[PDB]
This record gives sequence, structure tokens and C-alpha cells, in this order.
Amino acid sequence: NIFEMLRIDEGLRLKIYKDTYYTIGIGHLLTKSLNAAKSELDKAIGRNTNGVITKDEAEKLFNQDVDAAVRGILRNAKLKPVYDSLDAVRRAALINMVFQMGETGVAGFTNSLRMLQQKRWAEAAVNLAKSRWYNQTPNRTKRVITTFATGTWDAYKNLRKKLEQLYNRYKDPQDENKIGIDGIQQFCDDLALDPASISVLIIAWKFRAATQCEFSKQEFMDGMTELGCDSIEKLKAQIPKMEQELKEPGRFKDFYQFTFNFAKNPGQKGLDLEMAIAYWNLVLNGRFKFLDLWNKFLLEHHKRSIPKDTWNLLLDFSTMIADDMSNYDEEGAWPVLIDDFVEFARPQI
Ligand SMILES: *C[C@@H](CCN(C)C)C(=O)NC[C@@H](NC(=O)[C@H](Cc1nc2ccc(C(C)C)cc2s1)NC(=O)CC)C1CCCCC1
Repeated sequence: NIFEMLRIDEGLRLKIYKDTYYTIGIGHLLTKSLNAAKSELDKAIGRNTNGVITKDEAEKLFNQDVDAAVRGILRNAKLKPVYDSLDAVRRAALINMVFQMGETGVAGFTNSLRMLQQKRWAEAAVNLAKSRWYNQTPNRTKRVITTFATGTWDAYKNLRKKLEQLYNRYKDPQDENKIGIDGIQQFCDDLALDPASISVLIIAWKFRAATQCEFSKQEFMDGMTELGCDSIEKLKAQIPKMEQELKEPGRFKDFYQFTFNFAKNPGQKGLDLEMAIAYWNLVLNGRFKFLDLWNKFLLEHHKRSIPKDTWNLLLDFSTMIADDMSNYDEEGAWPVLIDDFVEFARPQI
């Protein structure tokens, strides 16, 4: 009920991540040292986690956070009268506000809280949409406002239904939890894109998809909600913003590094040469002048696999390397494969 509401608005992460602090699940703050976070989580769960938890372990930490939020609200002079007057569904919507911006942030909506306390649902819902909170998270705010306006889970129910009905269009007949090859095909067809195109790879990056030719129920549901999409037309309008992000070097590095993890076979530490070249021609297109000469060099002098470090450093190489390769330091920390490439390419100019 409340867990699924904030799973939709805030998101669920089974692995340890950084905000702006070490975090897990639905925004559970662990500490303020990765070893201290792993130890704090270990004590909280009662097992050797290594920074990876389950949905049930995430719900246990969330229920602790709910109790912490309820305790907090009741100790606040501006929020306690309102919380007491509200019903179970609207209390969950108030907790959602506290989870998003803290007590002092919620206390700022004095006029709106006043209306909620006076049970003027339609009057409160209108005034709450006027604020910057509506501009910031239009998908989240609309869902919380609708909860305050009706006192029902309709906003979250409708979205889940709209998504789950759309999921049935791509799920594998032999496997419920995943979207098969044919379903991935349908998804790309419905979005009018080739499944082997850059746009689909950009989508996979925003969706945080684990492996190529594989799409899980979780990855679909989480990705679609996070981007604020309940239809294929909505995701299609999102693609240009995703594209424009790559013009920023920081976002492109994250995308380039993600490509290696997405392209690699599960169980392999490295990436197959033929697969690596195919993705390099896709992500380093119009970014690496020596891209074709590099592929040619690999196919003839390196029949072996591609490690993560060599993949990541080739971007740093492409950016730095001069058209005549003069600025290259033959003894300057670059991998041997790149050393061999400059030695191979330089006599050819
Ligand atoms: C996937 C792979 C099987 C590897 N086996 C060991 C043979 C395969 O057949 N790859 C061929 C091709 N890859 C693609 O076309 C993939 C297909 C997609 N997979 C997903 C997964 C999730 C999503 C969601 C985010 C919607 C979408 C897609 S499309 N497409 C991509 O990787 C995007 C570029 C590769 C494509 C690059 C050229 C070499 C062959």
C-alpha cells in the first residue's frame, strides 16, 4: 500500500548507491566510507549482504523509515494536527511528502495543510498544484495530489494497470517475469526504431537494463515509472531529451561505460572482440577519428577479448589523441593494446 506508493514515486534500488551519502532500497540512508555502509546494512539485515539486498529486505528497512517518519510528524507542531485529522490513505500521502522534502519542507505548505485539516479536498488539491513542487516532479506530485483529493489509491492503481496491461503486449508466453526476443522486437517496432540502433541503446541506459536480448518485468516497470511514461507515445517524446544529455561529456562517459556491461555476455568479465567493435561503431561514431583503423588493428593483431579497463580508457584515448598521434606518451599509463595500436598506426600516419 504505502510501500508500493513510494516504490512508484521514489524508486527501489537493491544495490548500495550515492545520492549527494550511502543509500539502499526506497531512500534508506545507511551512514556518512563504503565499509561503514556495508557494516551498517549487515547489522540492519543480520547477514553478509556485500551491499546487495532483496525486495523483502528493502521493505523491512522501509517499514522502519515509515515509523521514523510517523514519529517525526507527531513531534512537529505544524504537521501533528493535520496528521491526526487525516484518514489512512491521506496520511500515506502526507508521509510521501515528508519522505520527499522533510518536515520543514512540508511545513511550507501552510495554506494547503490548513485546507487538508479542514477536509476541503478539492480546494487543497487545486492550491497544491500551484507550487514549484508540481513543476519539479509533475508525475509524482499529480499522484500525491489525487490521493489527497479522493482518499483512494486510484492514481497509483490506474498507473500500475496502465503499465501491466502494456506489459502483457511484450511478455514471453513461456516466461511471465520476462520479455522475450519477440517482445523486445515488438517494443522497438511500436517505438518505430531498429533494435540494433543507438536510440534503443540510449533507452537501455535510461532503463538501466542489465543485458542485451533480455528485458525483465522489473526493468520495464521501474524504467517506465521513473521516466514518467504510461504509454509508448510518452517514451517516444522522451528520446530527444535522452539524446541531448549525451552532448555533456559526463553523461556520455556514464553511457559509454554502461554499454560494456550491457553488451557483455553474463558470466564473462570481458567483451567478445566482434561484439565490442559492433558497439564501438555505434557509440564512438563521429567521436574517434581512428575508429576504423582501430577495428582493423584488432581483427588482425588481437583475436582475444576486450577488458573493462581497455574499453573505458579508449574514450579517454579518443578525446586526447591528436590526428598525427604526436601527443601520445609511449610510456604513459595507457594499456599495451593502445600502445601497440599507436605503434601500428603511426607509420601508416
Ligand atoms: C543479444 C544478443 C545475443 C548474444 N548471443 C550470445 C548470441 C544478440 O543477438 N545481439 C545482436 C545485436 N543486439 C541487439 O539487437 C540488441 C537487442 C536488444 N536488447 C534489448 C534489451 C532491452 C531493451 C529495453 C531497454 C527496451 C531493448 C533491447 S534491444 N540491441 C542493442 O544492444 C541496442 C544497440 C547487436 C547490436 C549491435 C551490433 C551487433 C549486434
